[PDB]
Amino acid sequence: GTEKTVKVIKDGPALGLTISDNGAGYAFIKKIREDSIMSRVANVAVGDHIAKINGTDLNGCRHFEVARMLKEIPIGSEFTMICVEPKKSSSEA
Repeated sequence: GTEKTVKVIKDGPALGLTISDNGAGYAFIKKIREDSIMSRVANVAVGDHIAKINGTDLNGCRHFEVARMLKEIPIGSEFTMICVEPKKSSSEA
């Protein structure tokens, strides 16, 4: 449930994301391509749910709708995204 605000420059036509969904909830990041725009984004990771793009609420949206919104961003443009991490195990030391 950790929300993260992302600000990205879309310098080419491909961000490096593969986005999926399980039929409900938020779409999520299934893959981030090595050496891509999104691989270089400090606070985004495989498994993150995409909650908003440019302030637009994407709850309930399918992977093709979320990907369409990213693909429609003009090249050269900056954009924001709110990603939410799933609750996964960790260890303290």
